[PDB]
Amino acid sequence: SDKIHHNTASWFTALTQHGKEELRFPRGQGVPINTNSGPDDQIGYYRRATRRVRGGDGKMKELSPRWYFYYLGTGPEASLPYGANKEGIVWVATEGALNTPKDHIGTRNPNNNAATVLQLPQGTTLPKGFYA
Repeated sequence: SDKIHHNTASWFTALTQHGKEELRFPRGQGVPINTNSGPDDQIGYYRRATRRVRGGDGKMKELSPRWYFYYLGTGPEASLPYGANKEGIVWVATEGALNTPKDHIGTRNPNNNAATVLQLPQGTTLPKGFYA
């Protein structure tokens, strides 16, 4: 009830990390646009996922990391409190978001719903190697 004042999948498409800089955002930035949610809901984390696949040459390749957004209290780190330190997790919250789990939003079932394209408010800062 406190507000911030500065199978299963993400609801959104990923942000691909094309360079050496890791994902992070200035406080107050980074929550994807979602017209179906309200100001209380605007809080969560990005989680890094890195995939591997064998190339045409038969050698195992590692692809560029992909960062996926999950609302607070949902997803692989559903039990983590806002701001908790964990490798591959970076927290974001819009001013005025409610520090409560987003049970009413949950996660996407890819069998039933396509991902929403991840879009950020105009003017959001990104590290080098990221494009939204």
